[PDB]
Amino acid sequence: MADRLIVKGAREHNLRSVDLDLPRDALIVFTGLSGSGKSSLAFDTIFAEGQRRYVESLSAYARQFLGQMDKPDVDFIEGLSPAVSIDQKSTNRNPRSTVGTITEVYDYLRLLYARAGTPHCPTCGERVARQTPQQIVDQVLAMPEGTRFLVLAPVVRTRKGEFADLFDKLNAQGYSRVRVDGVVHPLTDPPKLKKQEKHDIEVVVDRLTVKAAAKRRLTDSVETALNLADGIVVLEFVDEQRFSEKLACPNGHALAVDDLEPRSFSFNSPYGACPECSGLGIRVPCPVCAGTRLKPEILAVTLAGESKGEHGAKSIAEVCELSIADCADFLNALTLGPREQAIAGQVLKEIRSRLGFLLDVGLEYLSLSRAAATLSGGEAQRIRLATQIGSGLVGVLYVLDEPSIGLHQRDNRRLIETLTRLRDLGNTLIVVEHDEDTIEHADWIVDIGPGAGEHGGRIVHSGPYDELLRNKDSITGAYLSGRESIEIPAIRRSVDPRRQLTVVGAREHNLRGIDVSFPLGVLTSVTGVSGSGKSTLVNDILAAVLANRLNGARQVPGRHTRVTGLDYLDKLVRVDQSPIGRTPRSNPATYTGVFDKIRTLFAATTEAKVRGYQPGRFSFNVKGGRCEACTGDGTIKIEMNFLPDVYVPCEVCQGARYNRETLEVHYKGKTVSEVLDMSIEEAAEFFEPIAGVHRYLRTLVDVGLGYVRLGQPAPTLSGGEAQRVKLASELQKRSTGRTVYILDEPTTGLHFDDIRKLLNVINGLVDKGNTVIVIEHNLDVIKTSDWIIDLGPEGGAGGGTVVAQGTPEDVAAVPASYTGKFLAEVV
Amino acid sequence: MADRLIVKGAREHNLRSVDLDLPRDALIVFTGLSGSGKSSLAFDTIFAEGQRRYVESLSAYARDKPDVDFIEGLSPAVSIDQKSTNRNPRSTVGTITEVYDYLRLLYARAGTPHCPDDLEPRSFSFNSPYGACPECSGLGIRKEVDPELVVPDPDRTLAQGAVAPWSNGHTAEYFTRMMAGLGEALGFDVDTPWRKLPAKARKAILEGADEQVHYADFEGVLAFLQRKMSQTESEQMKERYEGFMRDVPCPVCAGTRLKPEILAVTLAGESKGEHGAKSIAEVCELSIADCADFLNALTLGPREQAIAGQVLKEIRSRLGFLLDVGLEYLSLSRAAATLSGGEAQRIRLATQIGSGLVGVLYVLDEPSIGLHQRDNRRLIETLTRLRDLGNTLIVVEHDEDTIEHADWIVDIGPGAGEHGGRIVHSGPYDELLRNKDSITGAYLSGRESIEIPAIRRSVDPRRQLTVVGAREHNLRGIDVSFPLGVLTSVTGVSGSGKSTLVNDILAAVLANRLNGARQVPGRHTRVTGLDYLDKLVRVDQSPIGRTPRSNPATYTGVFDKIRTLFAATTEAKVRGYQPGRFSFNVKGGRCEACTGDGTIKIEMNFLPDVYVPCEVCQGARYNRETLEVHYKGKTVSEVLDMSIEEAAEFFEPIAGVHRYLRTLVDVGLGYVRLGQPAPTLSGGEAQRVKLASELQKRSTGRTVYILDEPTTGLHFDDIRKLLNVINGLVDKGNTVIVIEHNLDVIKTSDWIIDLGPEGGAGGGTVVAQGTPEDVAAVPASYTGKFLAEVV
DNA sequence: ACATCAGTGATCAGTGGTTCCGGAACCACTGATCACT
DNA sequence: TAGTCACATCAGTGATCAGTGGTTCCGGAACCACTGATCACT
Ligand SMILES: Nc1ncnc2c1ncn2[C@@H]1O[C@H](COP(=O)(O)OP(=O)(O)O)[C@@H](O)[C@H]1O
Ligand SMILES: Nc1ncnc2c1ncn2[C@@H]1O[C@H](COP(=O)(O)OP(=O)(O)O)[C@@H](O)[C@H]1O
Ligand SMILES: [Zn+2]
Ligand SMILES: [Zn+2]
Ligand SMILES: [Zn+2]
Ligand SMILES: [Zn+2]
Ligand SMILES: [Zn+2]
Repeated sequence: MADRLIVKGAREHNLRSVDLDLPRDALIVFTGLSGSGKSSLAFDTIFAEGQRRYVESLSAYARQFLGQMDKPDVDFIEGLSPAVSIDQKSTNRNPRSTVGTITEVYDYLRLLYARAGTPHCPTCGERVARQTPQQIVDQVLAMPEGTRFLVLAPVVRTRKGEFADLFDKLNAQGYSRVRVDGVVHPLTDPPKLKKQEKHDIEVVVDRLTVKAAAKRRLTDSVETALNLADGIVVLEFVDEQRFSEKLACPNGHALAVDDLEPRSFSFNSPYGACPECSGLGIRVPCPVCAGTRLKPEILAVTLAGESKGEHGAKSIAEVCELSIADCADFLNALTLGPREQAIAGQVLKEIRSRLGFLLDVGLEYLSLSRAAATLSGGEAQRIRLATQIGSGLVGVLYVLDEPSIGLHQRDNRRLIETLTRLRDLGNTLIVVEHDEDTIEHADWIVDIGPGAGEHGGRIVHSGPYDELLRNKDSITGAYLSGRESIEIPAIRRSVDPRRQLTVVGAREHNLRGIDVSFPLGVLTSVTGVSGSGKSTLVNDILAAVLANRLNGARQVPGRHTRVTGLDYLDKLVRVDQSPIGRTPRSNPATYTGVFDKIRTLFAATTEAKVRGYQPGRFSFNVKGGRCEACTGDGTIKIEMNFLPDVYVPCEVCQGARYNRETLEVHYKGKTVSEVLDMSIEEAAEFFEPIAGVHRYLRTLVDVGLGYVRLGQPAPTLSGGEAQRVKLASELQKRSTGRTVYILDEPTTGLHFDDIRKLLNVINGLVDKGNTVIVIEHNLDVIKTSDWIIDLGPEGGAGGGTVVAQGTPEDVAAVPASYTGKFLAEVV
Repeated sequence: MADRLIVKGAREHNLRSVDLDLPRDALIVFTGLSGSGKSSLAFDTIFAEGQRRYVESLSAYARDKPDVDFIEGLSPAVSIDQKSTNRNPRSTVGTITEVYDYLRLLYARAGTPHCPDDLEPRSFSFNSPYGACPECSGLGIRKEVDPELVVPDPDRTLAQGAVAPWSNGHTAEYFTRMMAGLGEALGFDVDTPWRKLPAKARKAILEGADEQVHYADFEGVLAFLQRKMSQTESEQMKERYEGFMRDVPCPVCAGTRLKPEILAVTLAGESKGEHGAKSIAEVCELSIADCADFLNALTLGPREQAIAGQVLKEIRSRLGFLLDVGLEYLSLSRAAATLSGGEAQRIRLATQIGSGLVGVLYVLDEPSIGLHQRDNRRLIETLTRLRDLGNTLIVVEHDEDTIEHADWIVDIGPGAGEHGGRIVHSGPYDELLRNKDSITGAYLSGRESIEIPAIRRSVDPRRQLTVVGAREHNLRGIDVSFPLGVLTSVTGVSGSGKSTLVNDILAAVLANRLNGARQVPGRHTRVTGLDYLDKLVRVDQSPIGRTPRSNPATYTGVFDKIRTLFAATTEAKVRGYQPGRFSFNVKGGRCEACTGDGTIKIEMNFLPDVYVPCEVCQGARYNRETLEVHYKGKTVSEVLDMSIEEAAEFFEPIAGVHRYLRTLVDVGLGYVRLGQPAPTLSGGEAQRVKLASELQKRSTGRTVYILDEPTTGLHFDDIRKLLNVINGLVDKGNTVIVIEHNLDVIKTSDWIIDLGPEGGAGGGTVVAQGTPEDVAAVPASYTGKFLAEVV
């Protein structure tokens, strides 16, 4: 029938026509190593194929995307369904759109602020309402019964001019009544008029007081005035009342919002955009934002009536500041009106379903106004997880990245249950996740890339994960199932009371002003369920202050009082998964610092001696070293008439960003193109006489960059490998023990073996007399560190405090943190 | 394991809170009536919600309100309908179906550089210029410019301007200033009429000049037209500006779009066919059928056949799917410029069955449109195999063959109009047989049926139309007879070119000679018999009105009659205001709260609006001021309210309104609300409206009606009502000729002209004609064979 | 007792964006009037 | 085979306007100045 999915012919990088058939509508995992090929095998190729198939079948634009995107690197793919990529691929990074808009609830914010918010004009606080003639005619009831008035049709309001001809025309129609400059005369015998003299021409139409059931004559003259007077009349207390119709404000005033319309409060749209920031929120905030990312008129004046929950009186910015939980609980129960209930029931249902899935993932501490940059990858990953589990399309295919980033252990287990829900839905699941518990908890597991780099990409194991245990060759299989594992260091480097960096007064956001101490020169790790605070505790305060002081920057100090520890460190250098550089001038080889070295060595070639090639001339940055047509990229770009772009290798450059003149020099029997393209593995093997570069390259190989090549582009390598090369380079940069620095979650996409390799690397960094604090939720980071601090019992409400600051074994003994609980479980 | 798809609470128009389950990994058919909601459910709600689901699951890009409580057992929905098609011909059929790409891979595996290797699928893809001819870059037609179209009237001064961008608005004044700059730069006078201008001066005008001239540099209307589509937003503007680009295929490869030298050298080794030197220019020109035939047999050497065999099998399978579709006679070089709705439906069906996605939903429409019955039989086999791929197939098709061949059937809209939109059957269709309330089942069981008329309107050879010398394309100068004064009908196999004959030759000539049309007559030496006719009328499924502004009253013209009727009230007299006052599209009487539209409408792009009665209206779509008149005890709102049949039983002693309502009652679809928006009326309903309107024009029958295949939009009973309409017309003297794949319709038509010995270019001549029985006795038509096995 | 690789740093020597410019006028489609007869 | 006879209007019929739908369209190089190396020195 339809119960299995087959892929055949995965031939790319280390993948060698790798193939596999699996049971559709089950839970399946993809394991292996870093760079083992699973990344592209699952995301780049299989997801590309499925999405391309569905978009071509349906009418997505031209049914296409990237012109078939990648060519099919599978001899045959069968039994498929439209793939769904649950990945950290991308999000909404627009500064105009904050997480409030990204959460598909800015529309609902505007919906509520339209009518629930104060529907009143800013100028006079009068309920914004539009012009109507029916109210004009019905206003006769408002004016007391029997009170004299006049049927005054303002035909020509205040427009002065000698208009005896107009008098004659009005007679030609036939009314016999008129009033000019507020004085009545008969059209039969009107007064004289001059252009200089002001003439307020409101023609009397009929003789009437407030009578009973006089609507016949009333309407007769009244719609007449609504045309002649053009919509306006007055019933004065001639014995006051004005029978006028005005749009927007009833009094003809301007409005912050022209009416009760949600888009009026959309600064991403020009409705709410400031004159001086255009929705960006900057000029230093623009003078008309002052913290609120909205126009001051459209901040609260026309929308202060949001009676959400209790005491509800909110500005658009106020709801923005309402955290996830704050706004969700506010909207859980609120009384704004029956029509509002009818037209916002869908609003409540969408929001509550979204929040239920958000809790199913365990994500509330983020705020509606919280900067989208706070997305930790795992955050947006969980956003999409909730979206797709709520979608409920049964049988759809779903390929998962690793969402554990920014998550706790048993929280991740509960999320694993969340996905097993989708498995039970009949949906097909292919997984990728370093969490062990995720492993051993799937209907099927396929381990790949027996070797990590280009050398290994085959499916070393393919079974119920039992064949992973039976598959000893799978190094990751051995690491996970227990054939081998990382080890706890015998010695936890003792505290250093003298040189200790201690933050005091840290109350930024969730933080409760607690003070946190950290020894310097000995390894340390920080723990806490995501949302606890450590992230901004360091970034916004510790790292921010230390960096802008030691290096004289202007970073945000954060909410803190003081930070001791500066005197013990020569400087701070924040280092994280970031790349080396987006520009073409930034490439592995060039930006690793070996650029000038290779340039000089190539100048030292025998040919370069008989050629006089300057080292800077061996740079593509200068024109001499590069092909000017390529501008330093060694390729030809080809765009044509409304057709996709193509690229070709440049011939003079030979694809090396170095014209043939530069490439002719063949340092050590190798041109610049060669000494770029060869792998980092053979680079460490090579340059043996060159002490510095050889040490750098072998350090890179130890970090595990052998299969990568020095000549690769910067974009071609992941941020994890970028930090790998950065740590390898800084390894030989005279640490002196005082370069105590900071680090983020490094466990991203690392197999246990390379995890332990980097563990040894950081052990060396610590033995250098230094400490690079690490923000890692993982267990082994703590189990190997020698000082540990947990941000309160749990995240958010738990966070902003400390439960065990001291030794890793101290926190292990401490059960106040689940981190210490799992430590007690294992060491 | 949940293997069934359930819908819960579909509410729209006559359809209301529809709940039902279907078996997944099965095949589903739909039945009912026009406007009955069967189509609205199958596509307008089911696939509507499915596409909503996949846009909320659009994992790429930035990711309406289906009026349904819930859905369960869902799968991604695929739309397959005569409507779901586009007008982009550049992507020829081969490229669109991707057949081309796998042939390119085959030829890549067929490395044969010939005496004067180098074979990858990219090098064969004329779509992009690795292989595409150097001159045209694989473009079907050279984008030249027509001097006559650019300048229709040379007598006018160049300053006055002939091209559209030179005429309207401040934009036109800018364009005229740039043209004056071009004149003062190049050296052509700006005010000299093209007639008085030198020919080289006109060519320089149309090619512009270099340099920037006020400043703005222009190089004639060659590339600004190409930029206009990019600049403009709506597709209408770009289509307007693309219409008049001369199409002159490049002679260097003469339509065989690829480098003529490369196709002969790099890949002449292809022995695809009679062991001939199959160049890929030839491959491109090869029709679907012929190209498949020579792709079946070909020797390229042991290595090449070994490394290309799998792609050949893939080609055979997908082209077998296309053959079951029946568009094998269509040629690969064919584009979609003249593509038909049924042809596009077939194209999508073949492409998305070749894609071979298992466990994916498909909503489908009438496959029989522009398809022979045996062809649709093999197509039903194709769809049954598609179902064997574990694919759900929601379908709507009146044709019985598709019916009674699905794992499940659902009949909807027991009534057709607003009254009926609910579910009258859902099951294995055996309980459809049990379900006697199903009108489709009643027709199936013979409760209602149609056949030949008791007598065929006698054909007079004297008063006959004739089409001699019609050779346009598939045609070969055939002289064809058409009885006049009676109902003849054009018939034959699908794609047989009889349509093109009609539209380009028959209809074209008749319209330009009688109705004053100025369209191209194709290629015909002459036509005769116009002396027996006065003015033709070509009618099809097109909707009568695309806006709610127009309504049954406005179209029928009875609207002003009823307005005057209301003016006849004594209250109307005393108020002293015109029938236009009583109108609903009139400024004065239209309440500003709705512009007299009844409910109040305001909405943004994201989600649809909701109807809300207005204080003035309460659904009255009027103003009480006007409604105060109650002519014959009825307000204007009430009069516009009661639908056609109730109005018909009303207005009895009146005359013109009586004729209108009698026409509509005879039509029998009077259920339609008098104020029912034209947009809320199906194409078949609009067709019935059009035939009713023409039924009230006293043409004496001298006129002749030509018609498309109208099965769509008309149920069996709707077709019977239309048959009665045409019967009355022809008894009034009218002539008729209809393209139609329905045996009953043609057997009812008193004469048949069946053209086409073979589909496509194999047709182009009368294979038989005469009474339906006469044409049947001649098996030269397959439709004739069918009219023979019947009767 | 150097080391040719070290070691970064503000300016200076290449990059880095951003765009105005708000609309009615004008013209094509069909309705209705508007005769008109 | 002949001059007077005198008791308006449905329904075309479309022109023709005269409203509605939509048009549409340009100039881009400048302007604001901002931003990653390279010797320099240590
Ligand atoms: N931009 C911000 N706006 C508001 N609150 C923030 C912001 N950044 C951080 N926070 C606060 O810091 C906490 C972040 O916790 P986090 O450090 O991610 O947990 P962990 O310490 O487990 O990594 C949240 O509780 C939040 O209230
Ligand atoms: N101008 C034209 N462009 C393309 N094809 C044409 C043209 N004129 C005639 N034909 C031919 O006429 C055929 C059209 O078939 P058609 O008449 O729609 O089928 P049927 O005979 O069933 O109505 C095409 O197959 C084509 O060979
Ligand atoms: Zn006001
Ligand atoms: Zn602002
Ligand atoms: Zn180059
Ligand atoms: Zn060509
Ligand atoms: Zn209204």
